Amino acid sequence: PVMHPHGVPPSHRPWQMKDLQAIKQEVSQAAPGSPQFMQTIRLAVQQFDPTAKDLQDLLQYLCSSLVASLHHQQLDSLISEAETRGITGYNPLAGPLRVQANNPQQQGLRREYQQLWLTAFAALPGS
Repeated sequence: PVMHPHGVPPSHRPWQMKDLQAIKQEVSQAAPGSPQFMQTIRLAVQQFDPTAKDLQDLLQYLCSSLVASLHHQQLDSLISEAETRGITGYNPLAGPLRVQANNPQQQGLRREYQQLWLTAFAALPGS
């Protein structure tokens, strides 16, 4: 998660088990990508403002190995398409995209990465 308190520099902190547990229990048996699943995960992304790495960890914790593999493939395609368009806050001469999306200071890029990560669930059967 990225902590961005008012008027102080942002910083990354690791996921805490109690936070992950609450997300998993709220999702319960809702199919990945379903309206109930997305309603919960959208709120989790807002509350914890996760980096790209944090989102990989959340996907791995919440979903089966199969769903995670499908999501990985879909998001990789969406990222390639987004790079062709240009992405808010992404400088192609700086770090790898996913490194930049782990930089707490690059909030605009992280938020756009979050949107792509959420959108990748739409490719799954279920919804």
